[PDB]
Amino acid sequence: LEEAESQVSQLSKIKVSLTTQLEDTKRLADEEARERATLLGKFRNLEHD
Amino acid sequence: LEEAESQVSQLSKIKVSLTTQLEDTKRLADEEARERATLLGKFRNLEHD
Repeated sequence: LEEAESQVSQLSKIKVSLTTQLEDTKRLADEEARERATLLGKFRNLEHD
Repeated sequence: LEEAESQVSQLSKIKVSLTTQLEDTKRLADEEARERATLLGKFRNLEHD
């Protein structure tokens, strides 16, 4: 029971460390998806005229 | 200890889940950024003529 909570107490950082690391890369993918619509939007008209 | 062996398996499948997810979304973050450079590539190409 002591070795289990010592297995918990180091894992408890790992859960917190990854849920921040995910959203940092996720907001990178979120802002980039907000970017590529405008730039390709600036492409599809500019190839036309 | 029954709380432990329930929970020490519970978050353990969360980690082996999310260590794949940090591989996938970052690979998108390796992709959609370098696709943006190519879309920036033809755009700065198509201004030149």
